[PDB]
Amino acid sequence: ERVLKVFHYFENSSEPTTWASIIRHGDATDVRGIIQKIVDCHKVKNVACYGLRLSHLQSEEVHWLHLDMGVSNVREKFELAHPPEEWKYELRIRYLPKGFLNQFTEDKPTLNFFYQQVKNDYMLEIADQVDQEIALKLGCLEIRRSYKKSNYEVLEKDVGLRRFFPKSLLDSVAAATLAALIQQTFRQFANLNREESILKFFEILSPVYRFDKECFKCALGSSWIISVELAIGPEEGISYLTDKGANPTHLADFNQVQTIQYSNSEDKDRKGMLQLKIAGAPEPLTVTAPSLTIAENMADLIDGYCRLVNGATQSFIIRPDYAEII
Repeated sequence: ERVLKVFHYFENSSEPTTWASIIRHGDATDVRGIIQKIVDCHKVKNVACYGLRLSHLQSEEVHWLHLDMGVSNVREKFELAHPPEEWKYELRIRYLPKGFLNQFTEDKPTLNFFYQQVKNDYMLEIADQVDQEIALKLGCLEIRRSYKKSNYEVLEKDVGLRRFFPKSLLDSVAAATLAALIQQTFRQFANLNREESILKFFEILSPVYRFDKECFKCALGSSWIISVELAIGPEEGISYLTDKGANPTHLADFNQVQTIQYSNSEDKDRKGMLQLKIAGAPEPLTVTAPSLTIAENMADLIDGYCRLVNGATQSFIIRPDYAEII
């Protein structure tokens, strides 16, 4: 047999970075299998929001693995390129329900998985470059949820304030001001249960960090190709941004998607074509991605919402078994 290490975001009260699961598969087991086996352990309801992303520790390229793919195969293919240690597999939420948050409230593990997941990308992307008042509050919402000076001393010596706050904040604020700041911030969130916390966490982040969509610089049209930035998400579905400051312009709700079809661009250039039949409209929507990988990642993303919006486990892509947890 063969084994696979999968990182995820289910809180197992250890070090945040090292939450993973180790699961055995076979020549037959697919991606849908692996994912499910994991989400079942944690009694997840919103099963269809999870996807499996393969990131290369050495570079930026990410490959989102489609559900009906063989683990042995996909695993094999990428090992011809690079050795097993250089790759990393992570379970993530990628396909958000129309009213996701409100919906996650009824599925705790997924609420928390999403909380941990986002918070992580936050500490990794915008924490250091956003308003102090925003950093504070967020940081404090973690401590609050996760849990006099006789308590603050333990935070810096024994716990480490770096876990909750960006070092851009920590070196720009004196220790006493922060102790004072916390108490007063932590004050107004002082009667919010873990749930109201988490929500409040997002309430505060969303107007500054966009985590309810994914954007893709790519081009539209078939005969006259125009460069844009697609915006796939649950509110807008499929849209293009004029200014990042202006709201996205709509193109299609996922329920209109009839088929998703992808190839390379017919020439030496390895740009990626992605063509979608959309109900009611005559001419298909033709996306040209910088590369086939970027195309795969969009097709995946789009397909995911269709499987979600409609209740179907089967895929919209036109295309030319035992998992054990240990």
